[PDB]
Amino acid sequence: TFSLPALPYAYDALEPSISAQIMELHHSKHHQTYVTNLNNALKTYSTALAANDVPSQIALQAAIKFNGGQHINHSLFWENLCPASSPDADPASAPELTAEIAKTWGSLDKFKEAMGKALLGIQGSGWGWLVKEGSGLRIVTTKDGDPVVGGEVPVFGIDMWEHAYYLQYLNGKAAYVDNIWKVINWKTAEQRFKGD
Amino acid sequence: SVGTFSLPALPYAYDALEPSISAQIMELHHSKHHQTYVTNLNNALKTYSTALAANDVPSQIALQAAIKFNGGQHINHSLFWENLCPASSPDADPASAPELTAEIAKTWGSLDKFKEAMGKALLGIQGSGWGWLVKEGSGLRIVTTKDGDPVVGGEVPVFGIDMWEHAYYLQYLNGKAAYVDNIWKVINWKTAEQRFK
Amino acid sequence: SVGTFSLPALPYAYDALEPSISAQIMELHHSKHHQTYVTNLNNALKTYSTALAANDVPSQIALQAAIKFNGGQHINHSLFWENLCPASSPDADPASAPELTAEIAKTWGSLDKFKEAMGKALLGIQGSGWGWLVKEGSGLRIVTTKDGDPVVGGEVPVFGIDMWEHAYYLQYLNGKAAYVDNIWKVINWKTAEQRFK
Amino acid sequence: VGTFSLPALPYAYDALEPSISAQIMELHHSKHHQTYVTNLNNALKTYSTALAANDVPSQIALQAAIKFNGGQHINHSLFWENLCPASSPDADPASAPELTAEIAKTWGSLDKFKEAMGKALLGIQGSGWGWLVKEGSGLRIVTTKDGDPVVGGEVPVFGIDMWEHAYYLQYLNGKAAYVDNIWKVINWKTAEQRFKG
Ligand SMILES: [Mn+2]
Ligand SMILES: [Mn+2]
Ligand SMILES: [Mn+2]
Ligand SMILES: [Mn+2]
Repeated sequence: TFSLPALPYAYDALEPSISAQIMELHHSKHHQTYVTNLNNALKTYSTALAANDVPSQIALQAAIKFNGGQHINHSLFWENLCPASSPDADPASAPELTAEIAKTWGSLDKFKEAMGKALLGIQGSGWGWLVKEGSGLRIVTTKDGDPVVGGEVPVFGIDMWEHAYYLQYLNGKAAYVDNIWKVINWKTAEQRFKGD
Repeated sequence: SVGTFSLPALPYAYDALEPSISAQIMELHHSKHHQTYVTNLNNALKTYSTALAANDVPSQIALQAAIKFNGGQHINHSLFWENLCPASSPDADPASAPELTAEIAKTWGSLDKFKEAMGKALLGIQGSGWGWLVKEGSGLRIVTTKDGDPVVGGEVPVFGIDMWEHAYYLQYLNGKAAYVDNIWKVINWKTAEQRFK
Repeated sequence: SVGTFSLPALPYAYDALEPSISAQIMELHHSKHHQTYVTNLNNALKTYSTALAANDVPSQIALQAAIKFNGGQHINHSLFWENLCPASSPDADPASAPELTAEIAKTWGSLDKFKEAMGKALLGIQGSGWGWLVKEGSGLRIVTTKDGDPVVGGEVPVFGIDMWEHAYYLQYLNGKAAYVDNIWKVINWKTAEQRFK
Repeated sequence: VGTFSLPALPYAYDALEPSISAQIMELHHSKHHQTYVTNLNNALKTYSTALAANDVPSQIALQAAIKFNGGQHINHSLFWENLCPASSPDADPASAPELTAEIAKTWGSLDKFKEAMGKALLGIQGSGWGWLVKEGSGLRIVTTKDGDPVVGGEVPVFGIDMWEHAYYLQYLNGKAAYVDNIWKVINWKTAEQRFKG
């Protein structure tokens, strides 16, 4: 059975970038619901699979991809976030990653601008990702609850669903993107970039 | 002149839909979200005028997302304000839609059964989108559209409900089910009847 | 166990639908295309069984496209063969579907008007897909599905027409309008009536 | 507005045999591509009215026709130019020095590139195209669905049409044999000019 992962920090640890109210609702309400609906969908699909019930399996695909994708995405999200005062929020905790970032985009600032443009370009709900595809780095977006497709390894992701910022920033998603860089966990991003 | 759309005034004050929809949501939804759609729509249409005259198909294709999203949201929200009214108004009474409710009961069994089917479609939207009651010929149908897409050609919208998180989050938080439960009290059946007929 | 689907036999010989659909098309469509959908559906379902036992959600999501496409095409083509019959058969006469044709004329005005609306939807499909007459509750509706998608849950298919290019190209080349014109002669209205009822 | 024309082929209809039959080449160019050009012109002329009339619902409804027919006009125009007789020096991979160098740099070799491209081509569900594109300085294999053109930011180097009408008359359901034989008629000279300029 899948479970809601515990946060590595308190609900207010990401302030003033992300409010404590958003963090508590995002984790204890939104993410918690994805886990519940994922387990419910998988149990129903198990019956349809054994019964060779293809129509029911097709009907359950949306629930498994959405809730399974959001559970994957939010689990990554909490781990590539950290308090702004921690050394893990310093990009110097990611020597190899930032080196490849500067090789691909020119500089860290240029990468942040391109990432921000992709994040703000999402129409509706979705996520923005820095992913590793082969040996290079790439900025991709995913719609709704879709996870990153097979072949791209997520380095870090930023949730652009309105529930990720609306209570604090209202419709001003640009301010949310500008301020979220202060709480990006570059230690986790370096760990994912290197892999094993 | 191309790209001369404007933000339409609400048929009511910002607090007229309380307690179903808060004045804070109505003001932000209308004066910020809808206004931004109008602005981005006009700019996109003006750029398209140049690409169309120059027979620039690549530029025309690239501008389609902005026109469908901002033009659709301008269409959808303009319809939205008009199929909403204060809960104490006679237009909020389903008896203001004799022909519509008659077809609703013939199609779903009852108004309550239709409300249950509409609610499941609204709450079933993954991500951002709208839920609609549409007219196709003589029958009625419940459809959903994603993001800012408008209802496709051939189906005539009767009324719509915005399921974007900005439509309820400040008041209802993650409780979108409660938002749908309370929005039935402010549905303008008089407007829905006029569109149906 | 998991993944034990088989290719259903045709209700008629490969040349039984001529001159509407050629014997070469019928044999290739059934023994090659449909057989491939059945095989790839079984393989996808067996691979999913492995991913499910391993609690591998990413692998499960990756397999969804293969299951929907091959499972949908297996459902769609199985329906397709059943709503086709020789033009000289009594099942090919629209009088074999009294209740269906009555609702068709009530919804579109006449059978010819319905054929006009169905043909435009069929010819309007961009790329590969199907056109369907479906039952949604008590009403009738014309819908299209893309690639191998089946009709969504809630709509009951009455009959379908395959608009993939492989369904007509060998006989009609790019003239899909002639393909639609001639396929009405081999529609099995008896099966369509049974599905409607 | 909307005055596009069908481009003439650089060769006779039978010049690509035995890889692509003369019957396919004539139908593909004189029938399929010509219809894309015509329907692109019709959509652009209709859009001029909707644009001047500020008819956003009609403009959104016309987007599919403009992207589909405009994309297919772009795709097929590129297609004819990256095809040439197998006996031509342009069919030899040495005609694209800068291009073929990056191909071996990105995939390892030309054969490795053909294996990856073929899998992408055969993996398309329904109708679509497979492309080798240049993004910045690197190369990538991408696919486009139905009539979509290559996205902005990627420069098409050459494309292979995987619509069933591109091979069905000659290869039937064997799209794998179609991909295997089309490598003999790829015009690397045009692919080099697109890669550089
Ligand atoms: Mn979220
Ligand atoms: Mn809205
Ligand atoms: Mn078929
Ligand atoms: Mn083609």
